[PDB]
Amino acid sequence: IATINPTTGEICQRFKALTPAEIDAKLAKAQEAFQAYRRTSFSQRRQWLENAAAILERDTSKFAEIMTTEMGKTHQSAIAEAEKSALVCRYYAEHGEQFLANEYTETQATESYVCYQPLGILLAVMPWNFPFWQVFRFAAPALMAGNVAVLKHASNVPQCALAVEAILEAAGFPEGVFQTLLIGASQVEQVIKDPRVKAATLTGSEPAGASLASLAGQEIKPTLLELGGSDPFVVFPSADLDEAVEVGTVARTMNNGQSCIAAKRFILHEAIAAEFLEKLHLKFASLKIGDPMAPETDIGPLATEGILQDISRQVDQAVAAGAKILLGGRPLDRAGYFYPPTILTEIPPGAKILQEELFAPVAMVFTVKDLDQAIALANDIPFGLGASAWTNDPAEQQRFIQELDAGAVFINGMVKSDPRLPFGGTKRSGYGRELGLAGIRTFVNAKTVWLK
Amino acid sequence: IATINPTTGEICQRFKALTPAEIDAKLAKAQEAFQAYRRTSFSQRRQWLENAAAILERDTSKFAEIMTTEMGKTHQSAIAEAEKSALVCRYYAEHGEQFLANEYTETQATESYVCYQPLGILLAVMPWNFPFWQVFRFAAPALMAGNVAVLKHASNVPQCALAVEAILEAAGFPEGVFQTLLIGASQVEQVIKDPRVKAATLTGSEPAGASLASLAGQEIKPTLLELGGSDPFVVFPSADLDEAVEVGTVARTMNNGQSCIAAKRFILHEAIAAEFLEKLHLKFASLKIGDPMAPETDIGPLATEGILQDISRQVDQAVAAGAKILLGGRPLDRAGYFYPPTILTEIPPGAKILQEELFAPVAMVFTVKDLDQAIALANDIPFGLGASAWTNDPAEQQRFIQELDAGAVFINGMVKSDPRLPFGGTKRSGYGRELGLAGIRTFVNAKTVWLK
Repeated sequence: IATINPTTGEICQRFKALTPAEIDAKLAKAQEAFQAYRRTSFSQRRQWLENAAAILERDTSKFAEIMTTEMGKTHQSAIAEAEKSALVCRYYAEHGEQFLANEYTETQATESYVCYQPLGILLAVMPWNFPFWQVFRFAAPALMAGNVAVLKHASNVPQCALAVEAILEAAGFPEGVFQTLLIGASQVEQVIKDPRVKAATLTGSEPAGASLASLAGQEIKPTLLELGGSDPFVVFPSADLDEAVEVGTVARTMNNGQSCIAAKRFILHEAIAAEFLEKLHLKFASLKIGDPMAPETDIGPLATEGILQDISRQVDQAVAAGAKILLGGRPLDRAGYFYPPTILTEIPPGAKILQEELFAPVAMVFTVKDLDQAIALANDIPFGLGASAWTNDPAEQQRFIQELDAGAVFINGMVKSDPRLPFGGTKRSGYGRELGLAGIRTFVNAKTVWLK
Repeated sequence: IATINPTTGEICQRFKALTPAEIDAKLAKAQEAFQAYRRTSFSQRRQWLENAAAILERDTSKFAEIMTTEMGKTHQSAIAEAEKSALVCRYYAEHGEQFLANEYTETQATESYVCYQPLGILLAVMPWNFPFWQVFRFAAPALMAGNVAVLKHASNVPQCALAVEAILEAAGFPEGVFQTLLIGASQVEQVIKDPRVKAATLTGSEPAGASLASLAGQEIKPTLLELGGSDPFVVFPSADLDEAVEVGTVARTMNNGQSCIAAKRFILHEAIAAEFLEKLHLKFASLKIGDPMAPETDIGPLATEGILQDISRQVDQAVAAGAKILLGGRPLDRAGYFYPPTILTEIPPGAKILQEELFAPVAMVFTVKDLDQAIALANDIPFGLGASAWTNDPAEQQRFIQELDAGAVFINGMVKSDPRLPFGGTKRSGYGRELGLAGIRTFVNAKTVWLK
């Protein structure tokens, strides 16, 4: 566990991992805190949640600086991330009570209904790519519902993880209601196996998700998994090509490419493919690469040396197999974990890269002849998180919405998460839904009540 | 896999298990069937589901005879089970389309909403205790939603398992939409690991549930688990004592005690305990034990020799530790796996039985002095399925409803499942909800759509 600045490669601060006894103590405190917290009114929970939003709104730039220092996303996008974190806090403050209200059903009972009560301690395992937003997206509905939470964050964002706890303390949430665990991957098993821990959620990669979900399953505990994707970005002949290029560039390259809902595979109808690809090539070519603290920077370094090594190998093996590099394709010769915007075309059938997630600003480009082929290619992956399609023909729009195998389908816009709408994957991208009503209903006991 | 009549102990019919190649062929057919079935209209699905209900309604007695022959529940309660199976078919026929309708939310999109689409092949692992109802409870919403299903039923109810598929065939559901797999427990792993299988649900016991859930977790697949319980039946001084004794007797002894929501632990306020216990004692002693095909029979045999051996040992060990037998407590000396209605009292603290499920008509009885003690004792188990409390004081009713740690709380009535209300457990009783809206929302892709 350490802050290692990906712009410079410099080790900034090291942190001591908790021992199992210290983890046990935090779980005991969480259990004690839950006994009182489950009895708090929504008014108190809402006050603390809104206080947390106000803290985020006031100090966005400082919090963003922590994110940029630890994991390399641009300071400007980290500001947006702090703002979005405040937004999901306000969303559940504003809707959470209504969302958990008794739902009555007529039977022969005098009263029969479902009510919603918290489960208890929730474990969250969160990733480094959106180190505030992913946490608040889970924490806001969790706390509004009356659960308490323990967070295991990525080992390379300890200052972010400590800051989230500090924000919630300053907001007024009682001690033990939210606790950051400075622990490594190997220490998560103890938490899942603890009898006081009632559920677990993980956002991240498949190996971590498979471990958490298998362990939780053995313990008869519910989970939600939000994993990776290789989202298609399909562009058809009636699209606004210039808008699709601009938005597609943002979708692939935002957060230095490190997003589960990045546009990763561009699927271009042959009628517009030459024009779109040239324009995409031009847009990628002029993105500004540099220090993520500088407001003009588009592309900072990748978050870790491991990510850099992995994308470099993935691209190298694709090229050796016969893929063409239209742009980029090689780590930059400078301090920090820098990889340039890259476009790969003519990828040979059966190349392994076709089935992998590219967690870096590297677009794969394909040409298709018609709607059926576009849909087939779009779905021909193990993942199924988001999908974007560009067309102004209503019949094509409806087929894309109906037939793209993803948890989210956006027509004429890039896939984005929004607190107002549920968000989650299908296939190997996971299961369960965050945000909207779903986010606060996932980890509650839906208790059926029947009164004669 | 075999029909062995628990009333006589005789082996009636043996069945060949499928090979892995045959399992694979069934999954290939299910996938092909799904590609067409996901395109069917709700009107077709509703027609076939209503046809299934009508088949169940016409031939209740014959289907009940299969249940009784294979697993020993009374023919009259098996008739009720067939009727309830028809009821849940009609429930989802009547509500399923509405329950899956697009839900719109205002954003800056021209259109933004969640729609609901099927996942694909669902695996269901079902238990012998409600061999029709448990299956139809899962199958009706699954099929109305456009999923296809493969069923691994308990190895001692193969004729029931085959009859369910036969009913769905006769109703008109296309081939491959529902398939019974005559396979054993060891063969389930192949199904969970098959890439075409997208989700799994299990009703039954913890070891089976832990296995299925852990394997599914490794494969990044969602699950629902409905496991055992040790439901409290709490009787307080303002209760209608005679109704509570009558209903409590039914709750503990229905289905020969073999129900996850049986009343298993009677928790009696000291003010009424002596009167209640004596009446409970006399009511239990009047139950008719014998041939489950006879309409007068209350108690048939337990379903298997293993269940008989297990409850016999549990009771014997409790007694050795110091528990008192008020009634019963030893296997009957007659053909068949018969165990008599039993009442245990004065169970020593720390006795292992206090933490176990008694899957037989064996009631544990406790006395408490106040509401706090009743709630504490009621919750002091690893399970959390149902709970029943008897009182006519509104403040007591509200505390019982709020504080009993269970997925269902019934006041002045026995816990029962009803298609109109969600049903499921908490703690070690599982997670997820069947029935009501929840039953049809569990295994669908909630797809967020955003259209510029």
